[PDB]
Amino acid sequence: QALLANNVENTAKEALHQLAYTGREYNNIQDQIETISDLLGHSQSLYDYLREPSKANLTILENMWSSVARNQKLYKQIRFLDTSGTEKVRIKYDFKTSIAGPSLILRDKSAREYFKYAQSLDNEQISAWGIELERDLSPSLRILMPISVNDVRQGYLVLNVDIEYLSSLLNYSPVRDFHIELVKHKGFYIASPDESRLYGDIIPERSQFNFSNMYPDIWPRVVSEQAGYSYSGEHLIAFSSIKFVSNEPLHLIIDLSNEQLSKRAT
Ligand SMILES: [Mg+2]
Repeated sequence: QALLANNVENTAKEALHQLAYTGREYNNIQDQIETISDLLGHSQSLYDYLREPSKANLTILENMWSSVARNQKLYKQIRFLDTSGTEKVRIKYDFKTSIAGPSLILRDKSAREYFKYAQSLDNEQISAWGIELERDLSPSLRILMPISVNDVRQGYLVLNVDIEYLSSLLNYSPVRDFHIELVKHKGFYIASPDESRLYGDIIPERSQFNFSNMYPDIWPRVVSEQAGYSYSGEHLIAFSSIKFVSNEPLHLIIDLSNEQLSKRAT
């Protein structure tokens, strides 16, 4: 188990360095997310609002959270729901135009599953809920944190991290020309140069786009090992798993076909 092919073994090696780097970047972003959650969780404006919910105390909150959105760029939406799950503050940011602002539409959401999940969470504990889409293509990871003042719960931070954004920010290495795809633990893709294979567990006509079923022999290593590669004699597949805000493993993949293994130089 180790020979080989020289040109192809070199490539994998480089592929693995790339996954080491980009993985580390992901770590940072996720730590950024938790950091921001705490600040947001402790922001003054929030406290002031929490005790005295005027429209003057709101306005300052909103203004504040909107500067965070417009400054951090990676949050599609930032929200406080009360202990009863009513959105009291709902900020949206759009990195295409880069305006952050308060919504006027507030909704009860104590129906939705993720809120109940939110429930079963310790004060100040940050976990991630699944991945969501928009229309009907724009996806977002959803992050949750129960918030309390003097171990007395008050409401819930909910974040929507823009995966389309991260993805175009982390997933292509121009020096090395490697696309890093993102594959969830369930086997479905949430990022790829190839758009048609995305979200097979949301879009039923994509359901065959699952790693366990596209690469039956490799999937198992990807699942149980922290990093490595494998050649199936059609594709070389290099992988390394990280933890991203949940502690659901997320698998970063570099995947090259035989044809692509035509690696020259410029
Ligand atoms: Mg880069």
